[PDB]
Amino acid sequence: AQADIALIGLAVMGQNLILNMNDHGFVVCAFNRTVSKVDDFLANEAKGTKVVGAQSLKEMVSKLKKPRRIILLVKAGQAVDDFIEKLVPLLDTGDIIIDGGNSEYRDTTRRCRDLKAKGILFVGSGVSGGEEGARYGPSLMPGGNKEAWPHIKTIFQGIAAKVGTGEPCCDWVGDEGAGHFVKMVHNGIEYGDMQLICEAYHLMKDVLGMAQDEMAQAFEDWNKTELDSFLIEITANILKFQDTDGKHLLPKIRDSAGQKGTGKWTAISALEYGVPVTLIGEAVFARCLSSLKDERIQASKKLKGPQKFQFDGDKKSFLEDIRKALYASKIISYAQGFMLLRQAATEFGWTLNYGGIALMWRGGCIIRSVFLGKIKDAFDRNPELQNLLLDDFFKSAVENCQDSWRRAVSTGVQAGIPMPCFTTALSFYDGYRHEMLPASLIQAQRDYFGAHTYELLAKPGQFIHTNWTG
Amino acid sequence: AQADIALIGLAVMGQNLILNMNDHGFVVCAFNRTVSKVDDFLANEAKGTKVVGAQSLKEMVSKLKKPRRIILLVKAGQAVDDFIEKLVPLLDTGDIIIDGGNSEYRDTTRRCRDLKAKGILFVGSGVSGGEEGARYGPSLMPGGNKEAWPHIKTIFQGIAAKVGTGEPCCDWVGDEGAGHFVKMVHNGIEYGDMQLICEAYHLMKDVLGMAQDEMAQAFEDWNKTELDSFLIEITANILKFQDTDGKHLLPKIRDSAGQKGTGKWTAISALEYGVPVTLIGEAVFARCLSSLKDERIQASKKLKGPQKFQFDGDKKSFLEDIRKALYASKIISYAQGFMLLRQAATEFGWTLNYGGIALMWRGGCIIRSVFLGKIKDAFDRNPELQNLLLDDFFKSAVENCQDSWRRAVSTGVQAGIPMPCFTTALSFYDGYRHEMLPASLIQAQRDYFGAHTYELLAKPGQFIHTNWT
Repeated sequence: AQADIALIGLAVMGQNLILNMNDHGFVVCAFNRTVSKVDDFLANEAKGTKVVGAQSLKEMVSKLKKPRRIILLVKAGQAVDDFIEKLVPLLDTGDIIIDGGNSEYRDTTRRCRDLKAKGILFVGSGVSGGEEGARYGPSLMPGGNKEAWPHIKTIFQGIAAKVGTGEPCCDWVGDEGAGHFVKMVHNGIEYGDMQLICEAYHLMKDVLGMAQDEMAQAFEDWNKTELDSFLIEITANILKFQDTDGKHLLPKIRDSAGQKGTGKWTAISALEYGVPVTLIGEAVFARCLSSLKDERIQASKKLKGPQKFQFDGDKKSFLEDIRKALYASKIISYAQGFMLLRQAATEFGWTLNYGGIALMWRGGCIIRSVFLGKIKDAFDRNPELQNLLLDDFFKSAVENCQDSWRRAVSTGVQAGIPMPCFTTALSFYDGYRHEMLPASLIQAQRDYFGAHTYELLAKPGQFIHTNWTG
Repeated sequence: AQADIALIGLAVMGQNLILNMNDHGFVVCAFNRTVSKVDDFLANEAKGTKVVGAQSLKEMVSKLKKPRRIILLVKAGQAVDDFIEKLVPLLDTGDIIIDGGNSEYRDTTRRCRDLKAKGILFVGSGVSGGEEGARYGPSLMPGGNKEAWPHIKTIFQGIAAKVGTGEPCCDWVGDEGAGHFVKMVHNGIEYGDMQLICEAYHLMKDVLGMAQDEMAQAFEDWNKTELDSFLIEITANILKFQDTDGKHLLPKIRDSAGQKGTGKWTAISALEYGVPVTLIGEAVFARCLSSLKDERIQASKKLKGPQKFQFDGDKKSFLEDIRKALYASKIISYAQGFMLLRQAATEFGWTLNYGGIALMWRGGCIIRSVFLGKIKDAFDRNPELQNLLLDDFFKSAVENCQDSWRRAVSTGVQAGIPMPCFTTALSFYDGYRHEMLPASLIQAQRDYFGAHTYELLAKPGQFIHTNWT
């Protein structure tokens, strides 16, 4: 037994994780369902490394120092269950199987319980960062059986992305594949930040009438305040990018985004669990509206916008209201995301590391930002915060931004500028802060025509029915 | 050979349908799993009429004129499938099983195909109208196997509600539980119309400071214009309703909106097939946000909103702006709903008559309104209408309501009034009308941080990557 860990699945993702562990001094045993990729991978990108290979599962298991640690990077679905069924008879009680693919969390939970009964430690881990991330420092979100954490903590944290304060972007998420659920919520939050930036870029282009490189300079200055993020860095670089001829390239790009993007499952999980994750759903619906390019071309010729509009104020003042509205809406988005994480932890009985979860998103992911570090700090003070809109940093940040927040929303509404995420974040904030909501009228209606009963504000849990008619 | 139809499930919903068919000259065979309630139904609710009954499944099937027709109104889920397995051996090839409950359309599709192989005609029909409408004229949305339509056509349209033109609010909608998908979308739109009224009710109460009886009359006067609807009618009656202690009943009711499923199922279906049904999604999330009552009580104590605001306008001229915002948002809501209906017809291969669906909703159901009649004209003028906004009646109504729409949304934003459906309906319209959206940036980002590809305006179909680094 001379190899520390093994990895099944010799794809660009699996290869980079193996080379990453090799660059940190770990002997990795490579393997693939088609053994032909083993000797192929060992004589190219692994030529001259400590990486060893195996042509059978029994050989691979026999070359690992106990407790044996297997990383699965195969396609999510039946392929993962096939390798598990083929590994269980070969493993001893206490061995570790790690699924690093984009597996559905309900499957990871099922595999975690079934393998715990057989004495095998199963871990479902989320890996974000693409190929370049998996090569030098990916974001790892492990979860499942904490008994396997003391063994994989050394290798995972070593190869994980470094955040800047020395800590690794890899900690224990929770039990029964909570990391794959965290990986899902991570995908939905990505849709919000990107769409939120697009709404801000829309305001600068149609209300302030700015030029491309002038908008890129605004984002570069916006990337020096509270909005430090990789999505804003690339946004400024995209706006300033000049094609073959001096003209810019972005106005030449088609106006259609993805339609079957993975971010919708975050909003579907919100509807399944009854959590008001409104901003993520608007970002998903916004991309689907973009795919209707031909309908929007014909609609622009027939449907008209707001008449007699003119911007009276200050171009340089409105450029600071858009920023604070973009920052306040982003706070509402992450507040809803942790509400979905909280409800899932309650439904299954998980104990999530909300502070560490924000750290794992802060390095290697696309949504990485120092703003995520402030979420980590907020979850370092109470680790019981039922809502990010209930802590000092976020509560104060809205109090300064909300005045310019409503100014950007009101101006964009009268200007005819689509801001679905700006408005739904402001609508959710006003709704969440109201002790009394008009939903009592909804209950009165459902009881009126459907006799769906209702409760009294002072006597909960007791459902009564009113005649209403006679 | 004595009874025309059989109905299993002796609840107030099923009982009213039996008496509905019995008050129309049809001999209905009532049955229930707990047969004790069968004899009870024949001795009280059906005291002195031609309503018959059965004590078992064998006795029930023996009374049905061929082709035998059984209506199922049991609990959604396994209870429907259990009775199906209990009924298929007792039936002959050509008999009809009708599922009148709020069953999910994928299930109804499964029952239709599995019974298609066993020579059984399955009909998944939607029944809307509550209980009062279930006895005098409900909205029936029969779908599944059209081979069973000629035999159930006469009975369904007989008890269904009829509009001022004489046409029935019941016609064949499509194949493989297409009607249950129509019923699911129907309830999703109901979520929107109810939430839209609440956003208008909140603006009257917290911006104009109106009174309960004042807002009640305001909805009653609104009910005489373009917003003539049943939900507006009952909203005015509820606001006027006084309790036995003299006070109004509504402010005593807690603000926690429940839901039985068809709301989220509509928004989930929209996300799956990529249809921007935003307003319905916001209405469902609004009920979820209201269910967090105790969490909002603590949030109100710690979170501050806008305080430097007072309405210095005309309380009469702004009340009209709330009306146009409601009418325009209701147009965008129904536009999103039919987009979901047209995508389902594409995904599954159904032949849905969108003008007919509006007719089936033009009477009996909960979202019934004269506004749904104008939608029928929209599809009668063009049955292949790609969008409800592309119609003259609705593009002109949105144009006439646009200024008051934005004026009320802007005022509510400054006031701190939650308007999730008004705001999402306006943001969708401003987006749907723009030829150029910021989505060119959201896709240029993916090509930047990843190996993803983008298109260009002058070359649709070719995917490019740029060395941005």
